[PDB]
Amino acid sequence: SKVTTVVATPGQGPDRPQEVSYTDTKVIGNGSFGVVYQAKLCDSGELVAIKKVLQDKRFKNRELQIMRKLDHCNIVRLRYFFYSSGEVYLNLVLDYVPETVYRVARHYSRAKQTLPVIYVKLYMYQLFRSLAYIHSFGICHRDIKPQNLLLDPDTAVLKLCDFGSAKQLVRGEPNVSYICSRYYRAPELIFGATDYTSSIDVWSAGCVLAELLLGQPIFPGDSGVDQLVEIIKVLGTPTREQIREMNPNKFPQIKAHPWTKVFRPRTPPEAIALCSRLLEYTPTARLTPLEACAHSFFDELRDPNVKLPNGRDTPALFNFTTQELSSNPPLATILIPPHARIQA
Ligand SMILES: Cc1cc(C2=NC(=O)N=C(c3ccccc3)C2)ccc1O
Repeated sequence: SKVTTVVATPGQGPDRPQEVSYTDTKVIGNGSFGVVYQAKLCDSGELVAIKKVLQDKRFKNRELQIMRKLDHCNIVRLRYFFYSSGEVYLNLVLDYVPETVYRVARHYSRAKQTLPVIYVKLYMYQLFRSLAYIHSFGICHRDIKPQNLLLDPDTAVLKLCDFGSAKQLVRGEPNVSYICSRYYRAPELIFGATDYTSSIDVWSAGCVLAELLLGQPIFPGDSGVDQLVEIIKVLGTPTREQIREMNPNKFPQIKAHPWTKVFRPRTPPEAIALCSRLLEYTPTARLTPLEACAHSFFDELRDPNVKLPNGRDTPALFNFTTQELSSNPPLATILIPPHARIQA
């Protein structure tokens, strides 16, 4: 059948051009940005995703610059990239990953069931690890939502993706406030703040968690006004102090709504506590990605005996690097459990 052979630049290694052949090119996503194809590498027979985007010669592609410097087991890896036509197109060859949290959470949803807590723990933890990692380089995803969380059903491994909105956030510089999707935007973004920090990613992550527990989005609405009301129903009315810290220079005064009332009965208290600590009005009061990994809701993953429902072992969860722990090294004493310290 058809066989394409291109010369590509490795994702991270030194610029030693590679010859890459692949066939079976079917489409797997469309969007303002461009297209994403699934393809099968001729040699190894491995599947890959190729993300074709328009290359605006005027500048260097920011998605590319950010992806080239990332290397983490919970982030889709960029293998090689190459330019071409279809009038200049940039093509990113990334690892192929079967499902997405969006799809998975949906199969349980239109079946009146919820994703087994053990999976919520595994997936949420890996998301937080990936955030702790990119945040250490000063990079903010800015579009954390279920659809950008890829999953391998079998291994229970999660990989963050879509860095098309990602950006190095330098304190003092302003950034557009129209990033991030409907249900997952942090309050300060809705209020149009221009000086937001990486915490917006934590708020998004919090919405993902809450969603996996509830079986539906926690803060829906077709408009900002509607989303704010849903937020206020749960967190209550923001004191002026908080409205201030969200920055932007007047709503149905409602009070504290105990989060246990929010989740199904039987929801673990720890899950509820972790939410309350992520979904906070004041951006600086939210846990950091690393602090979240060390939260008690994840203690079960730190148990020597824990196994996946299908009997296999849990993925690599403690191979932390100094880079990852840099936001707060002392945490390592919790993030890396004893049995992970046994030498032999
Ligand atoms: C299956 C798979 C998908 C992706 C996507 N990356 C992206 O930036 N954007 C994606 C997208 C898909 C549909 C519509 C819009 C964006 C998909 C990366 C690696 C993979 O292994």
